[PDB]
Amino acid sequence: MIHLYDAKSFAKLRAAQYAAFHTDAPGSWFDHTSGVLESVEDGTPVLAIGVESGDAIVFDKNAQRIVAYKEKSVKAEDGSVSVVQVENGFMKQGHRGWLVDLTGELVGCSPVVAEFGGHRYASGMVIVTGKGNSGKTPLVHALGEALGGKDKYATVRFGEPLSGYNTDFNVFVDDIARAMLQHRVIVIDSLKNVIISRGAFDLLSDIGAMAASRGCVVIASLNPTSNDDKIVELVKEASRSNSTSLVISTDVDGEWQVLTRTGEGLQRLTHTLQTSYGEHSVLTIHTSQASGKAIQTVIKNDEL
Amino acid sequence: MIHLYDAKSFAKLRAAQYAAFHTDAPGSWFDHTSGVLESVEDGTPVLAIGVESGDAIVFDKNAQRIVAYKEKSVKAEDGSVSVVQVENGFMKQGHRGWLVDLTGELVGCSPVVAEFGGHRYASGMVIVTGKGNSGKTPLVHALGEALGGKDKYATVRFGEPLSGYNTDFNVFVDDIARAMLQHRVIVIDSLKNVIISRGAFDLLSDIGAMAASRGCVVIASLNPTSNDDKIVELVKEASRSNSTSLVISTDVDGEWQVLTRTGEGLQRLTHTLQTSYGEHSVLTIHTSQASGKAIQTVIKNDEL
Amino acid sequence: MIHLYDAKSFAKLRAAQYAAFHTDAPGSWFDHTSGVLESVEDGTPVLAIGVESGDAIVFDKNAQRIVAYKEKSVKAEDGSVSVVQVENGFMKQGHRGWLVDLTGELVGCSPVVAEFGGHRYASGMVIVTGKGNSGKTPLVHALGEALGGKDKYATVRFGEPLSGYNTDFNVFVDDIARAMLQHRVIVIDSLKNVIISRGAFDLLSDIGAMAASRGCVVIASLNPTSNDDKIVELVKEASRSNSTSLVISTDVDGEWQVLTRTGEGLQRLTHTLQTSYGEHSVLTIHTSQASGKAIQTVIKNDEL
Amino acid sequence: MIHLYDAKSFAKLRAAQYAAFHTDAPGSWFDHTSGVLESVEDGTPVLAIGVESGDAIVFDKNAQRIVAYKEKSVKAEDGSVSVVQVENGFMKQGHRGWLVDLTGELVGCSPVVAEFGGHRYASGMVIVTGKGNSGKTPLVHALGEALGGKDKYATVRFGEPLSGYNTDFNVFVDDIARAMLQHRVIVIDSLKNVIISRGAFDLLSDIGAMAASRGCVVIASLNPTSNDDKIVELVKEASRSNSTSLVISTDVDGEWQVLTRTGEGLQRLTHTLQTSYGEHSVLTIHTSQASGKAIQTVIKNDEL
Amino acid sequence: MIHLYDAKSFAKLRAAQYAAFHTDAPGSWFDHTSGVLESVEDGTPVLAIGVESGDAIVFDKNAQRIVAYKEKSVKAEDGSVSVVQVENGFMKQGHRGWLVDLTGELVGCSPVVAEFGGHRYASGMVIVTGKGNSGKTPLVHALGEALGGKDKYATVRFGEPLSGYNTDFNVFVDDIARAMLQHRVIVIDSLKNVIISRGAFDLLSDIGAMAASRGCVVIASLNPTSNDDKIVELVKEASRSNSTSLVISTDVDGEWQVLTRTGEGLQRLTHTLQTSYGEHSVLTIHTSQASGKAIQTVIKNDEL
Amino acid sequence: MIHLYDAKSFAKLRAAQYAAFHTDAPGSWFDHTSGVLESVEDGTPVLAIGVESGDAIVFDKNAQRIVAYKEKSVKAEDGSVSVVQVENGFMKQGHRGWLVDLTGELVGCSPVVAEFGGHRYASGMVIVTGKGNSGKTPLVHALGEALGGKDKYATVRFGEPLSGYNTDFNVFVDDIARAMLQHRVIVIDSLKNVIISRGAFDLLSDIGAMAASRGCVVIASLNPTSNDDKIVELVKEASRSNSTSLVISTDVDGEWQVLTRTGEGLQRLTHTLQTSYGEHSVLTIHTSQASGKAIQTVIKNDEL
Ligand SMILES: Nc1ncnc2c1ncn2[C@@H]1O[C@H](COP(=O)(O)CP(=O)(O)OP(=O)(O)O)[C@@H](O)[C@H]1O
Ligand SMILES: Nc1ncnc2c1ncn2[C@@H]1O[C@H](COP(=O)(O)CP(=O)(O)OP(=O)(O)O)[C@@H](O)[C@H]1O
Ligand SMILES: Nc1ncnc2c1ncn2[C@@H]1O[C@H](COP(=O)(O)CP(=O)(O)OP(=O)(O)O)[C@@H](O)[C@H]1O
Ligand SMILES: Nc1ncnc2c1ncn2[C@@H]1O[C@H](COP(=O)(O)CP(=O)(O)OP(=O)(O)O)[C@@H](O)[C@H]1O
Ligand SMILES: Nc1ncnc2c1ncn2[C@@H]1O[C@H](COP(=O)(O)CP(=O)(O)OP(=O)(O)O)[C@@H](O)[C@H]1O
Ligand SMILES: Nc1ncnc2c1ncn2[C@@H]1O[C@H](COP(=O)(O)CP(=O)(O)OP(=O)(O)O)[C@@H](O)[C@H]1O
Ligand SMILES: [Mn+2]
Ligand SMILES: [Mn+2]
Ligand SMILES: [Mn+2]
Ligand SMILES: [Mn+2]
Ligand SMILES: [Mn+2]
Ligand SMILES: [Mn+2]
Repeated sequence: MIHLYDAKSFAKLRAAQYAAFHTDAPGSWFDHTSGVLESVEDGTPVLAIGVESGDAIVFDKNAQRIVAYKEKSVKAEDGSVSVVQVENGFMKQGHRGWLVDLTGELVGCSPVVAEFGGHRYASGMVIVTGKGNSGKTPLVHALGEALGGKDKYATVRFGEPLSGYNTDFNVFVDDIARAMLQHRVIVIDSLKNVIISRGAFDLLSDIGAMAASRGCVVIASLNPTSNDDKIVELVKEASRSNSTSLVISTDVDGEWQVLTRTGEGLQRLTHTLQTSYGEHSVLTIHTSQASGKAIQTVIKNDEL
Repeated sequence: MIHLYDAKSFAKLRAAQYAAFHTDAPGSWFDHTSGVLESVEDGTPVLAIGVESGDAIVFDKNAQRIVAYKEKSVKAEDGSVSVVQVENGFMKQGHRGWLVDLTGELVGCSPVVAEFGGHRYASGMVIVTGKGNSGKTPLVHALGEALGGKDKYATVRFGEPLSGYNTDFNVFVDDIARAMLQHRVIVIDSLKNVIISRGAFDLLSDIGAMAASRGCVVIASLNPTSNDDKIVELVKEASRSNSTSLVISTDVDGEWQVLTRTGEGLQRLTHTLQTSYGEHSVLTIHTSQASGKAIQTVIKNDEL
Repeated sequence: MIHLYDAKSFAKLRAAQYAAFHTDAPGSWFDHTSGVLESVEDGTPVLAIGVESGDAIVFDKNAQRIVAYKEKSVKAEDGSVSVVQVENGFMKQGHRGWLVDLTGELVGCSPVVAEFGGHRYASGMVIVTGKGNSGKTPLVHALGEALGGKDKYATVRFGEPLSGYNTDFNVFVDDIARAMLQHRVIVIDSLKNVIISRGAFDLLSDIGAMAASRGCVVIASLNPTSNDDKIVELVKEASRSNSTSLVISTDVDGEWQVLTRTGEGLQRLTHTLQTSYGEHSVLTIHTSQASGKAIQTVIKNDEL
Repeated sequence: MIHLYDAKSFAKLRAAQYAAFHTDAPGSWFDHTSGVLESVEDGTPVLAIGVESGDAIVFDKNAQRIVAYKEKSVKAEDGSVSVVQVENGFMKQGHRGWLVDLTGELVGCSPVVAEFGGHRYASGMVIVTGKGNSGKTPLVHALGEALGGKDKYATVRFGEPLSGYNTDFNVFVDDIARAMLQHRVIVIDSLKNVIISRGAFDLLSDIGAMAASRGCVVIASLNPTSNDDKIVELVKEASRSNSTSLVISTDVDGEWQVLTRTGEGLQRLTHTLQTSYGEHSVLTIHTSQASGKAIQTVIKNDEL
Repeated sequence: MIHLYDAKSFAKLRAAQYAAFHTDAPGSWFDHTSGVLESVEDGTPVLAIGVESGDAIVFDKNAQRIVAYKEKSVKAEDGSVSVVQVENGFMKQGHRGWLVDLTGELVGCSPVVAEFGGHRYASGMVIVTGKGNSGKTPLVHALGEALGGKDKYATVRFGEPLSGYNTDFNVFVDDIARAMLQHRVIVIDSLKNVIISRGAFDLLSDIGAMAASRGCVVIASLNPTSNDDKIVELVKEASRSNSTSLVISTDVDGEWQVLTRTGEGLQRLTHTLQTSYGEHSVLTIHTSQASGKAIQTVIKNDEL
Repeated sequence: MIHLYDAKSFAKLRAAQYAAFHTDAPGSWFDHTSGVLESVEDGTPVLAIGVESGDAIVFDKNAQRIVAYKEKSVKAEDGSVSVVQVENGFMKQGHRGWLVDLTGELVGCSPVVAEFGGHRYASGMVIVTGKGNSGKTPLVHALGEALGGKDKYATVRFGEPLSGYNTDFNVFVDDIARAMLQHRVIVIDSLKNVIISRGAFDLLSDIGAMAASRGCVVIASLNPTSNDDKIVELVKEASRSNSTSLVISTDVDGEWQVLTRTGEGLQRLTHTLQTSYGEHSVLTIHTSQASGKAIQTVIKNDEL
């Protein structure tokens, strides 16, 4: 909805967003939204996501698709009205994204999803990319495990010429919706095939906001390597504008840079990561600040 | 509609447009149009804005969507006829924009929306953009608070990978329409995702006139940073031709340049702004002229 | 229709075309076509113009839209047949342009529309463009007042982020049609937003011929400023091929060059204009020649 | 249809094509096809041409459109079958071009349309183009008059911002079809607006074959001047591949080069033309050989 | 269908493909397939070729179009099922190409179509192209006569601005289909207008296999001369990948190079041709080896 | 489906993937999946593959198309639901790929398909490409025979102007589906014509995963040779991202480099092959390693 502010309320909003990242208990936001989702009326539409054609499919709190749901409106605070209607498995009325309010007046946050090795990590979308020899697949799994902490992480596999990999986009959005509805830490191996159809465009522009709203983190690998400025710029734009955080390789093998948006209008943070391989390519991230706009685009050049 | 002029009536118009900006009491035009809107028959269509597909949705004076409205024509002064009809939630007949006359013979103005720190600010669309380290989000909010003055400003959020952010274009135009119907100072955080569908194109070409006609100001952030001459030029065109005013960052951190179109055929004005950060990234614009066409394009180069 | 010629009849045509610009009394053609339009049967379709979609709308002699008109054919001189039919507000059968014969055998002219400061001006489409500090909006209004002479000029406003400006293309063509049906001197402020849909393309290729046939002049502002060779070349093509005349700014502030097509196969004329500003940006054109094809393209370079 | 040959019959075919240009009486072919067209059953479809949409319209021998014609087939020599069917004014079955046989076994000719100033001119399509100061419009009319000889020439006007000019493509194809059905010498002023829709593409690829089959000549002006390699190459291709002859200006004002395809597999001929202006821009071509492929493309460079 | 191989059966295949070109009696494959076609049930579909839209038309063994044919399946050797159905003149079910097995287990051949002047020529598609003064039209006809030998060659004419030339793509595919069903040596004059619609694309990718399967040769002229890397590369690809053989002009007038693919996985052969002109441009090819991949692309450079 | 992991279960997966290539008995996975397919209920859909349009066709365990199959769902482990439905020959509900579970929790593998000359080869999609004189057709057939070992390899022929070659994309996918359903070693000759329609794009992004899941190897020839960065880059992307393995030619004639993806997140291996020709172009691969990301793109440069 729209929000109204004066100096006082805006100052309070910024203090709260700052806290959502810096001081809140890691993963508390996810716990809170999990509570909101489970308290919802059974059969109630909670999430809509775009399939390949640009049409949207809808899920309930248990990640089951809702095929038919007769028109039902809800008047918001600002006086606006939200309407949801599902027919023959497709959203007839409504919008893409969360169909129920998880945030409230608290918008524009990057809820801390976890703390690891002395650093806090934001929820939302994290894109892992870069050129060079440092492997991305091993990195997303190590990050997924590290941020999962006590919890297991969920893995969504898509578009790789390996066994058991789904290559159908519509099955992919189904997997993603189920993952965000049920887990705090999600790994997506290969955004490459989405990088273009309407659904693909919708996903890139929607996923970060969906995850951040839920308080879950989606770690997605994206390879730039494709000297075709048409696609390469799309990679830089996705990394620049649709990612809540960015994890990119450097000149030194095994070393990565983490760039994190800490909230609406807040400063981006950066820290480095050292890693090493053990048996069968299992990667481990070793354990034992503010970056400017210019520095940010400097890292973006790396992918050219 | 169309207007006829001879030397005398043209001179009066220019004198009137000149006063609408330079001498009228700040915000007086918004108050005047609020009165025109509230005098409209209940349920009467007053605003039509395009959704993603290119179709248009219609609202009444209370920002409520009209789903059905049987054909109804009106003959204007120049003998032209306006016809409005709404079926199944979409305009079957009519045009995008204000569906009632808010201006009359007084057209081509940039009504003063507010006065702050010794400067008059124009209603209409203001694009906040540029390259460098100066933050746009903190700036749009400080501007919103400064121009709101005694009134709260309205914030429309869209397309950011942060908690509670809407990413559905159709919800966005709904928020925008409601905001212009009810508030004088509006902040849109991130036009980035509009910059392309029919609705997006309609928005860019319509918002400035809609706001200027209402007497409200829409302060929208736009980031150029995207070395892709296809989009970067679309940003320069939007900053050049779709904005009533432009606020762009300079070589000096915290410093901004304001460029204002003061009316139809009138000169553009320019002034600088110094700013500083307080706690939690809350920005403050410090308190205590004519610019040629060439100087204008010089500022436009900054975005490359 | 098609016309047949031998050397004698061809020479006669050229002599008449030459006269239609050089010696006919200024504005006489407009008066003549006004008489033809008024002698038409009531309810008779006289003008069809394309809307955004590419479909066309129809008007009668009083600039009122015709919504229903059953099939009706008319056999011309060359034996050809013209058929007009209107159904549900749109032309079902017919063509875009004048639906009645305003010219007869006298085609290929640039009928003198007015005389001012010692120079004859041609009816048709006049594009006011160029780069630099000289302002186009003040110029088009000054030209409109000067060529109006004893008569008021009509102003069509479109696509500018100023108050009361329509931004809907279909309302725009309705405004243009009404203008050409009722006035000799017409100003269009901002052809920018048309420069692309089927209707926009239709307007650019049709308006020049429609105005010239009527004997009215349409003075339209068009800004090249947009370093995107895709659009900048479209601007040069409109100025070169869809304009009866061109008014472009020069190296000296306040000075403009007028380039006029005097008739089919005839030479282009050129003269200069000096201007100055008075109060409230009201511009005045001071009072007190054959140019070749190469000199013409040279001027076209100015827009790059 | 398809034709079968052995050395003897091929040699005879080439001798006959050579004669169709070099020794046949100028204009005899047109006279012969005129005879074939007039002997056709009344109401019989003789010509189909594509309108803007790509659909085709059909005419009878008197240039009147056939709106309904029930399926009717004809078995050719090679055993193939030709079918023509018209419904609601559009060809349901058939092909674009002549619907009746005018040539016979004699195909691949450039029938001499006229002789003037000691040179024979081919029927088919002649494109007049080039850069520089030599005027094209005056040239097509002078050529039209010269080749008309004792007969008047027909003029098709399209796409110019001058009075009485049709700018509707469908009216244009109607004018052209009528012209080819009724006259040996045809002038088309401005192919510019066709240079893109389906009908436009169909016209460029069909007109030369239609005219050559009829034995009439279509003199079309085409301006290259448009530094946009997308369109400029289209101009060179139209001049290179869709023109039976080419008339292009040179370095010397008033002088032109004529390049003529003399038949299938035969050599291209070239000759120069000197011209001068009299009153009101009426051009006169003064009165009192084989060119190679390489030389041909050298002339094509002129348009860049 | 699909074929299975082990070292032995693969060796036999290669020996068989090798003989199909090197030792079989010239034209014996065409005779063999004529026999297969004539043994087909009357009215049975034998060939489907794509028209402009992408749809396909079907012919029987006598080159007559089939308009209606109720579904009829056939199980092949590999267990695959072929189904054919024709409704309202268009294939409702089936595939493009030969609808009956003409080859069997003997696939991947370039059957010798004829022997002339001491050289064996392959059936399939032969593209005659190149730059320079050597004429293609005279060459395709001389080749047609030379390879026809005791038989007349068939000539399919398309897209030239000459008398009696068809310019309708659908008539063209009809002529081609008939020609391949009835003659061994076919000449297509001007593939230029195909070089793009679905039908055009289908033709380029299908004709070579269709001819090679039949045992007939299609000799098609193609002109590169069109400095537009978009089309020029389409010509090099067609010459490289869609042609069974290539005949290209050299630096010396009258001299040509012949490049022949001799079979699947077999080496390409090359030989030169000297030619001279007789009367009326009738060309004569004078009478009285292996080439690597790199040499091949070297010849391909000639077209730039 | 989606899978959850902790450090322990992740390590187990990597160990299994590693083994699936390095130590499992060659071809054992294919045998295992053959057993899964045969234990399926008769009439059960097991594979869906996209046709040209983008629609998909379905096959049962015996490679026979299923035309009608009423809705039928299956709930998986992650709680997800799979639904298959076939109507009028096309999938109404389902996804492309394997419609039954061949892998289970064991995903992300490159199952060893065979061992030859001391090297293990991975199942999945293998692209044979490169520039230079080394021939691809002889190589793919030699690789097919070598990896077939005791078994015959299957050959799918497509898009070559040689006898008996199918050129219809829909027949091609039918051939591929049948091949993967029935054989461990498959050769596709000429992926060239797919390199673009929806089905072609579907095949490129799906075949690798389909083959790997089955444990069969698809060896496909692909020629880069086509200096058109639009296609040449598509060739590099297919080799880089849609290939399980890559076989590319080098600077030395007859020598090839094999680059193998050994499993998800595992290292790529590389070895060289020497070859020689025998009679009739029958190629023989002579008998008697970790490569980095950078070394990989280096090899990719070879195709420019
Ligand atoms: N033990 C080890 N030592 C060094 N590198 C290793 C390794 N085990 C795995 N790797 C690296 O892991 C990397 C990633 O594997 P891949 O499946 O190629 C995903 P990626 O390369 O990160 O992204 P991509 O598939 O989009 O190119 C490879 O570069 C591989 O070399
Ligand atoms: N205390 C502080 N001192 C200096 N800069 C601060 C600051 N607090 C916030 N900022 C700046 O606020 C800026 C804007 O926040 P962001 O959310 O990135 C919007 P933006 O960068 O202006 O536009 P964008 O999101 O389209 O790129 C950041 O660049 C950050 O550096
Ligand atoms: N008193 C004055 N002295 C000098 N210039 C004046 C002036 N009053 C107005 N102008 C000029 O009037 C010009 C035109 O006004 P604008 O609204 O910018 C239309 P334009 O610039 O002609 O075309 P545009 O809006 O497409 O760029 C401005 O450039 C302004 O400098
Ligand atoms: N008396 C004369 N002396 C020299 N040139 C003359 C002339 N009379 C007419 N012309 C030339 O006639 C030419 C053609 O007139 P136009 O209407 O511009 C057709 P064009 O220029 O040939 O093609 P175009 O309209 O596509 O550019 C102009 O260049 C004009 O200068
Ligand atoms: N007696 C002769 N001596 C030399 N050349 C001759 C000739 N008779 C004909 N020619 C050549 O025959 C050639 C071919 O005729 P055209 O109809 O132009 C087909 P092309 O030029 O080979 O291909 P194209 O039409 O696609 O450009 C011409 O270039 C002409 O020079
Ligand atoms: N005995 C032999 N000695 C050397 N090379 C041979 C040979 N027999 C066949 N070849 C080579 O086999 C190669 C491949 O045959 P082609 O049909 O051209 C398929 P390709 O070249 O691999 O891919 P392509 O058709 O996409 O270009 C040819 O380049 C030919 O030189
Ligand atoms: Mn990876
Ligand atoms: Mn921002
Ligand atoms: Mn202006
Ligand atoms: Mn002209
Ligand atoms: Mn030719
Ligand atoms: Mn090959």
